[PDB]
Amino acid sequence: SPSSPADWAKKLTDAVLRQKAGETLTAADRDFSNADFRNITFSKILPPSFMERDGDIIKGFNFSNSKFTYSDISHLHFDECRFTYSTLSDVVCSNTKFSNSDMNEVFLQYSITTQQQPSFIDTTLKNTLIRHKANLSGVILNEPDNSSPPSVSGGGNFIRLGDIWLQMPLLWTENAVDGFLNHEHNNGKSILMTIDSLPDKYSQEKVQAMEDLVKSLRGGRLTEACIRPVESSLVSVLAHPPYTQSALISEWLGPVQERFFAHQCQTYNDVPLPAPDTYYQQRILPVLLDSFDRNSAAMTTHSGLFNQVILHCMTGVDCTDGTRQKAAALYEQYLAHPAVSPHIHNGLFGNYDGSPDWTTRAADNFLLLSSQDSDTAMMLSTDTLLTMLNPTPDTAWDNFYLLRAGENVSTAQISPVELFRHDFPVFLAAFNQQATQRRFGELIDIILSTEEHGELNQQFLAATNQKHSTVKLIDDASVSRLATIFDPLLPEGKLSPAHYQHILSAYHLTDATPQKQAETLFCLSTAFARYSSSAIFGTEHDSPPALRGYAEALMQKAWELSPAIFPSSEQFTEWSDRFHGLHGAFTCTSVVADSMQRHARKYFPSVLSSILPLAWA
Repeated sequence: SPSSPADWAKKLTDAVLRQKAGETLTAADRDFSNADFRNITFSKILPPSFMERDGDIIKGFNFSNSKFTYSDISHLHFDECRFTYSTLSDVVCSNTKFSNSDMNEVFLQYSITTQQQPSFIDTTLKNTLIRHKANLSGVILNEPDNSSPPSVSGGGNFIRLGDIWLQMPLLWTENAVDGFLNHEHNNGKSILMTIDSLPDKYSQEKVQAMEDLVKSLRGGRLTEACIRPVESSLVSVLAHPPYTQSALISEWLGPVQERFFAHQCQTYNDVPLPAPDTYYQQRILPVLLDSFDRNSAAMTTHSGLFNQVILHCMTGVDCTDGTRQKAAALYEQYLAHPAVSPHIHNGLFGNYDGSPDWTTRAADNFLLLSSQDSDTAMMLSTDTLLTMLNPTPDTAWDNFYLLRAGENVSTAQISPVELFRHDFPVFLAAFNQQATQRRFGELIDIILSTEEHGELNQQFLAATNQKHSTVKLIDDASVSRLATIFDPLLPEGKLSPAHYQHILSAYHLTDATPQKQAETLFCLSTAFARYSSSAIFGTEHDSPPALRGYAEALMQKAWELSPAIFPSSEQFTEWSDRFHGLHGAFTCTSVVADSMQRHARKYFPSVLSSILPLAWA
């Protein structure tokens, strides 16, 4: 006795149902101390107004020392509330909002199943254990005491974020690194982003918390391979002030940033960078500038990467003016480099004086160096350079002035694609990939009825234009869409042969060989796996069913052809499962999609690059 949460749920319901009906609840009426809420799905016992944007709030309630555990307060918004001494461990709080509240001495280690990320506005979290991924842009920090780091049955030591406790791992496994540091693999959710989110004013409680973390890494062993998956994630946050002014963070970052750069010069010097989204534009471009700044040699001997980085800094819509200025500056270097000097001509380049005219994109503002003959060069304008980089169905190529070295050299006898060959590898890749993005483009239309589901027919194509998609297709209106779209494309489980017939022809290869045919639509499966995984159309624990159906359909119809190309009879079964839930329900299909593609780039990798959007490679 007394009774279950089923009691308190009903009690709460009315309290707010009346609170919203106008009644200014007595304090006694809204005192819910020691309230049992475990396994309560508030979504099922409150009106929808309480979990929508506009928002009905839960104001003035006192849940001091209460139990939510396996509870679900996702999308709810608590205001002027006291949780002090309450546990919230294993609570699914997808996008929950706590404001003007007292959440002190609470155990806020919410369920990993949480999607969005809880946020705390003008709320205190004194001596409380939180997961290292809350939105704390409105959190109140007060000088810490001493007390005791909780703890319980978990893992490693604790560090303070002001008066907030955060729990380190027991040991930096590859998985530890991922859940903690890799916000790029987890829709912007890492311990990095978390402590970086505090108001630009708590700037020593932060630098502190980083330094502390950084230590627990310095104290870990972390082979140059543990940190490779996150070189970017890390450098996205700590290669910026206020962290640039530690000594630790600054010193520890050193190698990591160098490794970052080098890796980029290898990967993207002969190859197009996916048109930078708003994060890349704000957190990566600055860093590449810094690295080019500190390595003036690279500006020339990685002309490929450099130019790209500049164009993008100066075209990106979300680029801090600082970036735009530093990028303009660094180009002035380049443009005065003795390797480049000769190619620049007053009355020809940029503003006819010797610099670019950054005021009009029609201006011949770029001079790329050849990767073979340092004395041959291409001059072209911001507009044409953007389209040659991330092309379009009908993007012209023959649209530049060749310089050697010496004035304009006549085209109309030069095959631009044989020019890109060794002189300008970037465009080769762009042109080459544009050809492969067209066939796969056809399939997208064969299955999303040209202009019916025309909204989704485009959402799908847009996702192929870089590694991470901010938009996700998992709801109720969204799950219905695709199950009505793929269901008929696969009568009773497998691959409708009248559709295997479509995709026979529309990849310019009906009859060839089962060994190649298997590899072909295997890749197509690792393509649709990627579609349904995290980082694209699903979150780390919720992948579109139908997209996993179509994906499983494809590798099943790859097993009958040449199963000898696969890894094992264990793997097909191991994978073909996953697409259905016999195997947990987390790390998404980001394992299936990642591993299937990994077993491609080895054993038969030529086919991976002909179907697989460049951005997903």
